[PDB]
Amino acid sequence: EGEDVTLMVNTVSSGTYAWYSDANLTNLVASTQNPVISGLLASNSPDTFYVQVSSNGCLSDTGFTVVQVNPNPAAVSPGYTPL
Amino acid sequence: APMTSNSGPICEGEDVTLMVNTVSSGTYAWYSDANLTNLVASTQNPVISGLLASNSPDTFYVQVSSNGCLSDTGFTVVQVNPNPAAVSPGYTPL
Repeated sequence: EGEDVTLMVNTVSSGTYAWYSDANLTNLVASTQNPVISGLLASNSPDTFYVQVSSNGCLSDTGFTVVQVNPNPAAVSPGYTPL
Repeated sequence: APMTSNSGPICEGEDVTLMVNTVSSGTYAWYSDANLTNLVASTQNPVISGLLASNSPDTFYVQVSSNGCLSDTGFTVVQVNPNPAAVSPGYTPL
């Protein structure tokens, strides 16, 4: 958490690319071969994204990556012996 | 209708990325109205600076101007976050 994730489509030199947060086509989160998603939480650590290469007058299948978001370790409260 | 999107919530003082799904057809246009008025952005991924939480649901309208063709009017809503009040700290006289 606090780091961004590179998300990727194999280079398909056919058309435009699309990414969606659903398995369906909803709120395009990324529209390119190598977009980066910021703001993901470990509260949803298996974050699945769906992949569609929009070729010229053609739409490809719906591939899916899963982003693994790592929980941030708890804050530390250090101390010392009075001296 | 070109799928529309934007960045998540933006604090006053921060800028917002605004987005049109990549439509490799022509030029892009954004307007502050639902109508065609004062083009604020003319590309797939423009950034708007200067938005206020005084108008926190700021709706923008989306038109992909293809070659000799104009697409529908998509709409994103930018969520602008109010800035917390200033703090006036103090201390015990010592």
